[PDB]
Amino acid sequence: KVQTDPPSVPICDLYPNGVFPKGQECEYPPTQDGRTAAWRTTSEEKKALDQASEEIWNDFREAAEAHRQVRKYVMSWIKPGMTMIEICEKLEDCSRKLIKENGLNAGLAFPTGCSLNNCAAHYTPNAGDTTVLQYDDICKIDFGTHISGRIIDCAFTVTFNPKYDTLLKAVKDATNTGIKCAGIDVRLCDVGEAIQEVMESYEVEIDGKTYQVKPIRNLNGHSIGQYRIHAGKTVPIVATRMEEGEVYAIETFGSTGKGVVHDDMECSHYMKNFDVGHVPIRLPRTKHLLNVINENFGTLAFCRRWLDRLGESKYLMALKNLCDLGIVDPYPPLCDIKGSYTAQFEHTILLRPTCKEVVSRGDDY
Ligand SMILES: CC(C)Oc1cc(N2CCNCC2)ccc1-c1c(C(N)=O)[nH]c2cc(F)c(Cl)cc12
Ligand SMILES: [Mn+2]
Ligand SMILES: [Mn+2]
Repeated sequence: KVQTDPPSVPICDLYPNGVFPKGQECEYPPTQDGRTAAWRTTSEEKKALDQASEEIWNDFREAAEAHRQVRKYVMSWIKPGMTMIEICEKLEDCSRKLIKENGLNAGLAFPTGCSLNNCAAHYTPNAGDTTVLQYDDICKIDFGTHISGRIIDCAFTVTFNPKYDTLLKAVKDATNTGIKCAGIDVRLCDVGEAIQEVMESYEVEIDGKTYQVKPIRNLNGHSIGQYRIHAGKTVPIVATRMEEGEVYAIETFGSTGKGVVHDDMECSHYMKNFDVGHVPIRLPRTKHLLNVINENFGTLAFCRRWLDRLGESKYLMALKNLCDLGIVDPYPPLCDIKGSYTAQFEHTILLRPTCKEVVSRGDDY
């Protein structure tokens, strides 16, 4: 079976034997005295440990292949004039089809981020949002797919005006640097230090004004767990080590502002607190909403549009109650200072026993 234009054929139909394309495979970086970790590629113990988890790597690969094909389609049509709603809906429709959405077993890991300009992350339009993408907008397209809770967290930046070209190059270079420096036993702060050094080596000129690119210091890479976008380990931009079999989202954000984000605009993103156990609720609308969240999202993220599409209404008080109780957490848009510009690049990497796999790498980024 071959992929259509626009893509509509599910990834598992293009690979009937259920063996999915590998991402970019890298030898681990050498240590401090220059002693390589190349031995991992040829170690018989490492190869058996790697094959024991083949089903897992395979679920990430299917999810990454859906991500590559969805984002390639998005890049062909994304244009100024389109509303943010139209963009998110058109992307998500393709995403659901290619991942072959099936409850909590296959689907969308989190809402389509499409944060604009000074806003770096966690903006997706709510119903009634009339925001239209502009020619001068710098749009961060951040969307996730998953197979059995093996999440692909991968993002890029869309622009139409070439004035942002050197800002995108800085961030792409800083993300690629973090990915190169990542490895088994590598300290998280060393990855962060390498990211910062490359990011700050760039100076950009946008509309007659110059800036030394700043990494957003409170927006960081992170470990990924099953049905858990952020598994608790962070890649900080400045003791904890990356470990074998761990999965990371290596993301960087460059800014012309303060290089610090703050909560701004109305909330659209939400996610159940991963650690919260069963909570008995009698309040009818609050009980019903939590049952909708548990059935459709579990510990995966969602947005208000995803509640609207399920036929839910008059849920705002019910959602505020879940947030007040600490069952669900709101994740509002994260914005740098007014008038600033932010860019982002992100990949998902598998720290396999034999090698580092940039599973979401494409021919695009
Ligand atoms: C930038 C911060 C605010 O992001 C997070 C922090 C936590 N924290 C849990 C509590 N402990 C601190 C970390 C958990 C998840 C995310 C997150 C990410 C991600 N980091 O890439 N992407 C997301 C997509 C979404 F739709 C939603 Cl709702 C949440 C996320
Ligand atoms: Mn992301
Ligand atoms: Mn992330």
